[PDB]
Amino acid sequence: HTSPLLAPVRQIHAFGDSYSDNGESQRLTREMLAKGIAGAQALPGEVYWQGRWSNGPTAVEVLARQLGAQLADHAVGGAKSGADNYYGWMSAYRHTGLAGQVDAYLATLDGKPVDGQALHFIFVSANDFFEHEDFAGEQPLEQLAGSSVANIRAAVQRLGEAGARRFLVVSSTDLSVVPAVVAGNRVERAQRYLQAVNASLPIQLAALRKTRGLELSWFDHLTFSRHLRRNPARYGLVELDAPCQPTQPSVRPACANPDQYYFWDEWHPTRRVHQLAGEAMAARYAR
Repeated sequence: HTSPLLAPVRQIHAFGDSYSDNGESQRLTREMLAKGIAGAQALPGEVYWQGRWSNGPTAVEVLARQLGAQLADHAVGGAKSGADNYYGWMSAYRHTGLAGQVDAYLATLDGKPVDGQALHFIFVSANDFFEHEDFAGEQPLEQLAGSSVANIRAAVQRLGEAGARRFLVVSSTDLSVVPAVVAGNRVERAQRYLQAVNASLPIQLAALRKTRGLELSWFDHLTFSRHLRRNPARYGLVELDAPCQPTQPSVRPACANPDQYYFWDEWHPTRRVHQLAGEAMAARYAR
């Protein structure tokens, strides 16, 4: 039997990576290019919709629309669970990982109170994995997962300490079906990493929830994606594995029917999957 719905939400503060970013990596990289910072590149790029790493709004944007909430989206494409970003060249300019986004949010508050009604949405860890695999991290994956789990738990603790009361923490996504991961022959490594994160993190967050009297909801994005991919026609999906918009090794023409595709590029879901994700996230809350 389902539980009672959670109380309504009128403000979201979102923290995370390219699965949430609604314009920050574009703002920041435009700024860094204006200033000639070393190694700066225009992100996300020309084949993306309005600075999102997709062809439409991210899940958290749809969540906020569903719930009737305003959204302050702090997420930065590339963000890791710690201080920094998949893009190493950002570090000298700004710490845009989850820990840096939390630092910057608390610094903006003047010492002024956290909104105890706002939902603090956290969705990160993919880039921990992508950076480890793309640049030959040597940390065993089990230790990398441990680090991601500790980093997310510390972010919840630090936001809670400052006065946050309501959380929604997204699990790892199914990195094992990401087209870049398939092409790198890294399906088993992604499986092992995401299973470790998703087994450990909810145990840690529930202990924190209880200690600090928080409301903290866990969104299992792996169960979400497995249900969609097992029954694609129910949602109007046709192509689960090919990127609609290939970028590697070069940019090719977008597919004719993007709403029938799971993946936009080699890492990111399409607007359709973000819409279904945001609707699924919204299901635990009253409007």
